[PDB]
Amino acid sequence: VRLPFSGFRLQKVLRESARDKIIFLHGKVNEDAVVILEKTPFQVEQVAQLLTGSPELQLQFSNDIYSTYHLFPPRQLNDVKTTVVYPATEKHLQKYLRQDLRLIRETGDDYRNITLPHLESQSLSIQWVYNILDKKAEADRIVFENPDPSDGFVLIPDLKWNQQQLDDLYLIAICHRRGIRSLRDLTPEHLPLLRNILHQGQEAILQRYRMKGDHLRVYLHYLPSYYHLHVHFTALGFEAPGSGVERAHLLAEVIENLECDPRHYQQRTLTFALRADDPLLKLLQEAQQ
Amino acid sequence: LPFSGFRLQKVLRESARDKIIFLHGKVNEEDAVVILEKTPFQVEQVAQLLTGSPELQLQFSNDIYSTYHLFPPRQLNDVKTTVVYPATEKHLQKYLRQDLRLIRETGDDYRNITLPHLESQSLSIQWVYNILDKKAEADRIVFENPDPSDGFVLIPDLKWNQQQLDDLYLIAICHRRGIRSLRDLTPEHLPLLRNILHQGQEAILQRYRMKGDHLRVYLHYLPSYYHLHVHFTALGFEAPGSGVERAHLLAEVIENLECDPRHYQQRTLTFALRADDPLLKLLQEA
Ligand SMILES: Nc1nc(N)c2c(OCC3CCN(Cc4cccc(Cl)c4Cl)CC3)cccc2n1
Repeated sequence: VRLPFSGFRLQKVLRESARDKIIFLHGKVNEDAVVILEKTPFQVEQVAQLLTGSPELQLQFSNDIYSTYHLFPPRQLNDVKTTVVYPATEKHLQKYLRQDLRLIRETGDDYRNITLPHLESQSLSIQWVYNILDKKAEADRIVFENPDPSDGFVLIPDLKWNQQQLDDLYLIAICHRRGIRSLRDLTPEHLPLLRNILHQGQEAILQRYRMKGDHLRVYLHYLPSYYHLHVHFTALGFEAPGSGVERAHLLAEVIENLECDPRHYQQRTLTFALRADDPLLKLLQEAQQ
Repeated sequence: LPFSGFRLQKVLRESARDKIIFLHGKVNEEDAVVILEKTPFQVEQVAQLLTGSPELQLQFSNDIYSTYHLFPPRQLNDVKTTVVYPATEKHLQKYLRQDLRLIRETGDDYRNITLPHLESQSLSIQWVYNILDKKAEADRIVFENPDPSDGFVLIPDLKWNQQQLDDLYLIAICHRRGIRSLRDLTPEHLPLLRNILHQGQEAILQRYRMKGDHLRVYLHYLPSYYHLHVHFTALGFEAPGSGVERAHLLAEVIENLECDPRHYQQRTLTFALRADDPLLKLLQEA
């Protein structure tokens, strides 16, 4: 009947997805509440009966054999799944919050003059990466390894993939070689490594999980989440966060770019998104005005 | 509706993630496809509802967590409904759920396998020509450069109900005829591509107040229809075919052509095909 509090005043949309028809709202009450609203899937019988029984339809437009409408269905199709977290702690607000993103186009020179110095101004640990590579941690999770210290890598499932089905298959290849921070460091010297990751990684997944290479999206992030070269292997059906064109770069194309254009990744402009509160965004914007 | 008496033949496709359903029905007893999609939330109106007397049913509760059924007022329950009628067999197969496989098409694969296979088909883009010729949707045009060679029409895509900016989605359709896809692009088309990118973004800034750094602007390969068009989408929208395996950023298409005139004839392109697509077999064979 009633929500477990009084007087909802919106502070912030923590996250919204128009694709998934879901929104996460931070509201002030009286104290903090999170309310999550999600539209519901259609039930076939409910739609089929609506379409034969006086539906309230209103034209947005038509063109040839196509027409689009606003439909206002009866109550049974209008359920909205509503999840209330109250009181919400700062941890709740942080787990749901996603910053709005802005696109930047970074020239080779912007990288050299602005981005790289900004990265060098930070002290970020990747010791967790080295512990895996050195077999001190997570050795039991490695699915495949090419042990070569120059051209080798380990393949490990993503932590959030429960390995309970192939629909959301997701593994990460991490190279043994140290000091390759991102796409920007890649030269023809790295072709053997990159080929190994692509071919051996796909083969390992075929053997272990019986998933063929043409069912795999294999790509790198730019900007990456940590600055030691790593490659994502996801089921093609799994539209994983970070597989968008504004972040993802297909390993096969990275290889072919290096093969025909050796300085590609030092010379060409790369496009990525930054959180609107990221100080790097302001630096690149200031440098580009 | 453009017909009477929808009799369900088949659920062609459904998604619980996207809250969408595709139905094949018999009408006027003719085939029709009807597509129903739940709409994005109206944030301020939802917040207004929550602070009032929303109609709720408690499904379960455990200390700080509770789950409800909310039944909003009529104005918040809009379902975007798209009708394809009369629907051909191509339409019925197109919307059928199907498994996708990736393929890497070399420049020679395209010329010797894909293009002949395309050229062999007879596909209608009458809706596209109706927009360009002002026979349909003329009132909906957001921006036009009418130059027959380097010009285009910018128009909200069918996908977008225009009711919120979170899923902002327009298409630029070039006036020039016979540019089928990426594969046809050469430096000849650079003025057109530049016009689309810069005039398209300026139009969106003026109309919607959305800056270029809030947009993801890209082409599809393979395209769903073979007349060059560009997708202008909110960066925050997980937009159709915006994945790396389909989307090509317009700015990069332009720069690729500037660096290598034959880029899109010579280079290998990667894209997904449906398992039941005969092109997939033809390419795998070759
Ligand atoms: N303004 C405007 N925009 C448009 N896009 C129009 C329009 O677009 C038809 C395509 C038809 C196919 N697919 C994509 C598609 C292909 C295959 C399977 C699926 Cl599941 C889908 Cl989703 C989007 C729509 C038609 C008529 C008028 C239009 N008018």
